[PDB]
Amino acid sequence: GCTVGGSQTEGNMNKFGTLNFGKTSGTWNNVLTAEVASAATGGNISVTCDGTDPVDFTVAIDGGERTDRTLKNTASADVVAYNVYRDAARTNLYVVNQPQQFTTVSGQATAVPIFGAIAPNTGTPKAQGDYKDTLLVTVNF
Amino acid sequence: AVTGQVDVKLNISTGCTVGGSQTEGNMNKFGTLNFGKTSGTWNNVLTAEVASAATGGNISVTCDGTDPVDFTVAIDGGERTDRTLKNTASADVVAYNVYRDAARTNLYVVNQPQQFTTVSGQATAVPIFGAIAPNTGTPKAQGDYKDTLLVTVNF
Amino acid sequence: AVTGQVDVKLNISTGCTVGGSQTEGNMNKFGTLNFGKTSGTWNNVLTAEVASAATGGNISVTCDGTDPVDFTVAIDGGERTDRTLKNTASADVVAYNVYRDAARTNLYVVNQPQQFTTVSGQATAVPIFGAIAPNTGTPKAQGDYKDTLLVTVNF
Amino acid sequence: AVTGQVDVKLNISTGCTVGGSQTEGNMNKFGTLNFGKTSGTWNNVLTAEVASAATGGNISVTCDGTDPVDFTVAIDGGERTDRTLKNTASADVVAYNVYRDAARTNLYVVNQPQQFTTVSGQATAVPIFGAIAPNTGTPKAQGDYKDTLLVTVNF
Amino acid sequence: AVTGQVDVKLNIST
Amino acid sequence: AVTGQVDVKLNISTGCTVGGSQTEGNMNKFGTLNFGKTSGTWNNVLTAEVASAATGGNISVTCDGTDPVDFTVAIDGGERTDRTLKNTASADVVAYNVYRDAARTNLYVVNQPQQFTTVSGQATAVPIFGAIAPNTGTPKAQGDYKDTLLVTVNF
Repeated sequence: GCTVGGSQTEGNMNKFGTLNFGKTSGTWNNVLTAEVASAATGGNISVTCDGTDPVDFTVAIDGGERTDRTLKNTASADVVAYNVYRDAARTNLYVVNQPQQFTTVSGQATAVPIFGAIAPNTGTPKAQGDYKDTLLVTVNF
Repeated sequence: AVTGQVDVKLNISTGCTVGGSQTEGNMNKFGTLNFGKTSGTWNNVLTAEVASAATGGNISVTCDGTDPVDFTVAIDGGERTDRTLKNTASADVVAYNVYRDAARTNLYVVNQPQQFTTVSGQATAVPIFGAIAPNTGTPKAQGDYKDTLLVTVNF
Repeated sequence: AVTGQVDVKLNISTGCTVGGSQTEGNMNKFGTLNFGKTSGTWNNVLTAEVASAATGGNISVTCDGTDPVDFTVAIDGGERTDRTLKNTASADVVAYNVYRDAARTNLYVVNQPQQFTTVSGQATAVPIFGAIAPNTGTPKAQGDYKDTLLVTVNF
Repeated sequence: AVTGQVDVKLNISTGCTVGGSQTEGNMNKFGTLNFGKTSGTWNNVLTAEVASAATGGNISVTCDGTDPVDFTVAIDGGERTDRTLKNTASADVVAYNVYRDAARTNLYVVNQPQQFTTVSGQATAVPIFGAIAPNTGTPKAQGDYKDTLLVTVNF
Repeated sequence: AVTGQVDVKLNIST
Repeated sequence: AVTGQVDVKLNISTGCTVGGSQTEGNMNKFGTLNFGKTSGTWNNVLTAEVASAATGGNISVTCDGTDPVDFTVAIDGGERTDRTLKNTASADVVAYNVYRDAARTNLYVVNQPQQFTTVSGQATAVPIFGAIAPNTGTPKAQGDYKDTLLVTVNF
């Protein structure tokens, strides 16, 4: 089989990382954008396979806690819509419950870029506080 | 089947915003580092400044607050991670670098938060000064050389 | 975390080069505008020409090609953006200006492309004529006054 | 002529708000402490709870934030500063007191910040429990007795 | 600082 | 050259003095009108009392003599003359007003001598009750809003 590096075992569930957009004001005009930071090292999730022939493994991310990729305020019911892309230019979207293909060769670790992106909110100012979500990334074969 | 969790976070409270950018699809287009036209072998250091895509001048970062805020600026190594422009057709490369000060001394080191200050009711400019070494050895092939540096304004 | 893109470009095909410069580290040292020595209050307009750092004469821009290319020359406003030389120790300032013609008439307006012509097999000189107004009011403090004008040969 | 300065301040950032009040002109009407009707000499402790002017129930203070906020509540001594209701026509007085807990034990001491907690997405109630001592001595004159306690929700 | 009023009342009659 | 005269006068005989102030340089610092912290949009009327800079309580004006003197109190319109607090960095304004009585009714009209009484061997307090209208329209920018009302105790 193939194994995923960069994760830490949170109890009995693999903690892959954090998508930290940082701090922001009620109404942001710029697209807020941050990359996943692996919980084990701090860098990108490094998936390596165990073998000699290049294995083709897939990566699938789900829709978050509420299934529509929205971060929720810890106290109030305000939501913040977001999305995770695979490429650096926010074009190749990790479609909900879809196996975005990936390659991996022997004696090498391939990185899984989970690039976050949030649309410019120039309408209503969301309430103050911390917004969260827990995307379940599914490395499957 | 290795299923794992990715905690997503955002602290909506009091943040800083970057002006001079245009939203290219879902990615902020900050600007262009246009060195201009050049011959195969140039003896003078080719040098140009970033031109914001929104206004044409320098990127103007302003912070949405009253008290001074210390924000950082980090630029990455380009498409290939070694600050080289690549010819659109051939595989020729053109090494370059981005500096912060007008005298090409304070280099924006790869993946490093070059510090910055921002004050009450003001927009601070982010000088991204480009610079290319004098190539007096081999003439690079004709055509257009490009690169996409990702500038990372982070707090 | 506001991450953005900066497109870098360079068109290697057929360009123009500036002679008379020396590479100071990674910044082209074009020359010096040396007005010379002076007293606290001078009645005569102090006037000197740029001396290229490489040869000592005028900056000689030559283009690389066969058809006469039309290149432009732009000079900025100096370190403080208002063409003032500053004393190395004190805060005294000395206002000046750079003109293009020998009679101090055609001023190199701040951030403006003063046009220029250049033919094949020839080097055209870039006259940067300095000029300082007669100070017959207050005697500026003793010492050395400096400024670093950035000359921008662009196409 | 003694002219002096009074600095006015307001920190607009992330505050707490009090619900259950109605704006009486330019002063927040929080509620009513209605003991009801009574005879000249009452043997039982007359006791009633505050009724918010907006809803009729208890004052509901909610904080506009996510993390828990510790806000304080202070009540003053009434119109005459000794918690006495005064007859509208005559000069008779009726001493009373406001407590915080249901058993009339935790007294809202005059000009004191009785602490309070408020949590995520919730409105905390401010129990202002009134209590009057048994008057078995002199019968106070007939009519209506009133007082206006100023409740001070401060941070 | 949200200062507010609480009208206190008592009808001594019967 | 328009030279003119300004007669200066002072009647040292039997005057009245204002307590609770601290001499800020050569200007009497009377106190602070601290509304406290607040969110962008507040529904409750924000309300706070002046706190003397010397003691922390109310300004205590006492007169020097044996017969009860009638002194007046006048407050001006603030820095911009329309009783608006201004954000230290941005240009946002917060309209407010100062009243004399506890129920926000008797307004200290701009540049008006609100009358006051004072007896011998006693200090009378000057209640400067602040009040801000409920802003339920636009959320003012984050930061600190300030104003300096000049209180004018005159005879």
